[PDB]
Amino acid sequence: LELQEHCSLKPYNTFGIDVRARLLAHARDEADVREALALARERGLPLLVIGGGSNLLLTRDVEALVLRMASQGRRIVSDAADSVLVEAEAGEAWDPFVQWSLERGLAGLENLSLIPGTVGAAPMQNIGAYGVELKDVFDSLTALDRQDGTLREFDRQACRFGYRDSLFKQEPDRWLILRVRLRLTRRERLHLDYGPVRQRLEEEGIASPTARDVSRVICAIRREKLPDPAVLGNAGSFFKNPLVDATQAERLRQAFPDLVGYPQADGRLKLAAGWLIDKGGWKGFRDGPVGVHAQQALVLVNHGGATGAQVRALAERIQEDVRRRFGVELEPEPNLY
Ligand SMILES: Cc1cc2nc3c(=O)[nH]c(=O)nc-3n(C[C@H](O)[C@H](O)[C@H](O)COP(=O)(O)OP(=O)(O)OC[C@H]3O[C@@H](n4cnc5c(N)ncnc54)[C@H](O)[C@@H]3O)c2cc1C
Ligand SMILES: O=C(O)c1cnn(-c2ccccc2)c1C(F)(F)F
Repeated sequence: LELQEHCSLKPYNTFGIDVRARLLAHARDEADVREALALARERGLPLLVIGGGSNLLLTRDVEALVLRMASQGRRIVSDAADSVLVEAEAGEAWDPFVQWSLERGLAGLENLSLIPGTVGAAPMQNIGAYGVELKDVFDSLTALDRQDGTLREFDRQACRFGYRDSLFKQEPDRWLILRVRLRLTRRERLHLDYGPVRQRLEEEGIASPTARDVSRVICAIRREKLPDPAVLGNAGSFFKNPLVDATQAERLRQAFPDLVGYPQADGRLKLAAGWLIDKGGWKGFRDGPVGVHAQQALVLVNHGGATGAQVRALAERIQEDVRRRFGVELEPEPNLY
């Protein structure tokens, strides 16, 4: 289990927060998972599940058994020609899993290229980028019920996916995701809305891009645009794009013509949270070891040595400021512990 007592979690979270865990364990299959659960209950410690720690804000030492999800395995479950059911263990790194699928001639994940973290965590916040969400390709997952240690299958409906949401984020600490099955395709027409990805592919002379072509562009753009936690600690975008009803939307639009929004299919307008933050004057803000990125206004950052409490406090000031200015509450994307 590679059990360690009073272990620094600093290399295990992309924010780079240095808090200690009472017990740190690395799980490399379901047996290790069941063992750690027995251990946590034996020692009367809660169990905190961690993947790549890239959606995690740790604010204090962790009096719990921290289980690092490191199980390995990727496989084609069944080939149906135009679609292919693939399966990966929870501890599989997400982006190497995307590449594994693309090397196999499968499409569906290319817009989710270069997202950090693990396969296991991906259903929890319904990972999404470039107009694609995990739920678009999701077939099923196997999860351990942490109430009674049974195994349950969740199909797409049972997962109650939502924008950066899922049953598992709503019922926290209840389900331990062990492996995830996705339906990828071959020979589908690549649907790409106007934007920088499509523009770069046109520049490369590519009017019918393969999934691999799309993935190469999106990797390049993300490596150009998004701070790397390796250099500057962060958990990606800190806030979700908030929705407003047509009432608040027309009022905010009357107060700001430059208001960057997205009209939804249900009639509401999803606001661009980075615009709220930028126009709050927050872009590039720094306060000691924490700050907001000078260009990606959604990315709160640890310049080095920050505590999670310092990050949370900065997030709270931005939230309160945006509340006080725009009448809009920014929800966080990372999970705070
Ligand atoms: C630079 C950077 C860029 C990012 N870009 C995006 C993006 O474009 N789109 C997007 O959606 N997200 C993005 N993220 C957020 C993060 O990468 C995703 O949310 C990812 O799915 C988190 O996976 P993880 O393994 O690191 O989860 P962790 O951070 O390790 O865990 C996050 C939550 O999931 C729980 N959890 C983890 N594994 C399991 C498991 N097997 N079973 C049950 N619960 C579990 C954890 O308890 C925790 O609550 C980015 C993060 C960073 C640092
Ligand atoms: O929608 C997208 O296409 C997209 C493209 N990059 N990032 C992004 C990811 C992490 C930090 C900041 C931005 C997004 C998203 F997270 F906002 F979702």
